[PDB]
Amino acid sequence: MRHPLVMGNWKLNGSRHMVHELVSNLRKELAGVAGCAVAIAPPEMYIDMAKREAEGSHIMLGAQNVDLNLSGAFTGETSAAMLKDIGAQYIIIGHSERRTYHKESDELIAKKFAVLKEQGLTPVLCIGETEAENEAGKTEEVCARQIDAVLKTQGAAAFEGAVIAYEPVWAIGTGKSATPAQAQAVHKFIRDHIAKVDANIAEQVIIQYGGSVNASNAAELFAQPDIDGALVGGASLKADAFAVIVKAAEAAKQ
Amino acid sequence: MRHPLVMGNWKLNGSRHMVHELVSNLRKELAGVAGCAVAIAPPEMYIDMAKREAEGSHIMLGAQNVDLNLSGAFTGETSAAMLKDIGAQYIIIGHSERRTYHKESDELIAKKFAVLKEQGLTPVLCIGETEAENEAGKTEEVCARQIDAVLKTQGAAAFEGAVIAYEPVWAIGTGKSATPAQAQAVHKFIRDHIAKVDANIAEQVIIQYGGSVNASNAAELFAQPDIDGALVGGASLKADAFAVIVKAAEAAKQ
Repeated sequence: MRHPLVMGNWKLNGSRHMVHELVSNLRKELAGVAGCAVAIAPPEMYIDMAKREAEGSHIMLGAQNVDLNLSGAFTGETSAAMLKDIGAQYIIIGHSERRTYHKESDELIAKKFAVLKEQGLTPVLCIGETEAENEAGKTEEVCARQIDAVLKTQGAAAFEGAVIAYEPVWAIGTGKSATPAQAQAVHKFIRDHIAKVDANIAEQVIIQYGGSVNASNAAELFAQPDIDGALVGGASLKADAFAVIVKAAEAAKQ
Repeated sequence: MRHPLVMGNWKLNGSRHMVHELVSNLRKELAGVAGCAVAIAPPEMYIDMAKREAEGSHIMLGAQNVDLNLSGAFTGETSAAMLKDIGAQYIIIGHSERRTYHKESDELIAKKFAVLKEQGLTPVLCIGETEAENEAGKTEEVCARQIDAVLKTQGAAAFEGAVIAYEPVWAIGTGKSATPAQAQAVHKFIRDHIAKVDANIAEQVIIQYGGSVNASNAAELFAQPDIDGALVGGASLKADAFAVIVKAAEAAKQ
């Protein structure tokens, strides 16, 4: 029932030249793709440009973060109202890089979620456990805590039209691997957790895998019933590699 | 000897419609200005649009913040390389709103200053004391410390072509305001502080007043010898008001 979504998180990579080349190449590589939705999140200053270059394609826009205010005396902040105005749809919040580097709390990320829903934007809520948490067997505990920050304060209806990306931080560039079976176990837990509150809402949430995915990984991952796509890091900077993942998602969901 | 600079810090205010209207109005209101440089800092997502709207005018672009990395796996950050690529020149760092709301340290801001210099961008270094600091008589100690973060790590040569903006934070929302005499005493102190290290650099640094500046009070402030312009808040959102401030600077320094 769930239409897959593959989203490219460019992280801190981009330039006028790069945006033109990558978006152009993405359109070409994604020709004929109909069975998987596609979004990209360039650095904020390139969203407008990327949106322009994406005309004629099915590539949707997004962003890498948002702050809490819509307007006012908040020098250097990002407004959900302005993201909407410039045409970004899918807004990444709570990425592990921000939770760690910028000490973003569960409570803060939940507030970001609320402002996005209020504006009618799509949160891509990133959740996931550390090396120590995984080793301690606290995967489920951590994921539930990070989800509950929204679910307990905003209700199950907050997740209508929302996306969750599970990041196995313990497995990302660490020497440790996470299997499709292991990913499916977590995705299943996440959906079940929401279902305890509202089964209908749980059934429609898009749960993306945010761990390492490549051409060797994609088909086995996307065959899993509770994995609805992928939030892609480094591979999103190469049109061919990114399109391989998109096409694998399309093929797996048939 | 110093050519004034009036810069508009739009803060968290903007939309595509607003950018078009405001920049168009700015172009018209400022078309006959010769004796004052002008920069604007829209929200990050609108820099590209504003730069394109300003083409043909003397309105220079800027931004409200920058982070430390040029590229890499830093979701949601702002790159100095990208700010340059998109056409921003004048980069506000250490604004009181960011020192307070986002806990940015003196040391972090000095690091931002260094990254900007390496990219050939112009830092607009914001400094200023709080209500508690001002009441404790620590105006000079605080300004000196905030400047010293750069001065004692990068030398006076770092301030070549750079801009300082003094914000009396104690005057924000307190129902209080600095007189031109008070503002001038602080600007004179800042310049003398740099002159202790390099007198020639001190004489060429643009020191902007960053407290409340409007069409009404601009003339009296710009009559002061060590006030080289203004970092303007709310009045930067209305072209007519902003133009009065620019012209007052031109007239005062003519």
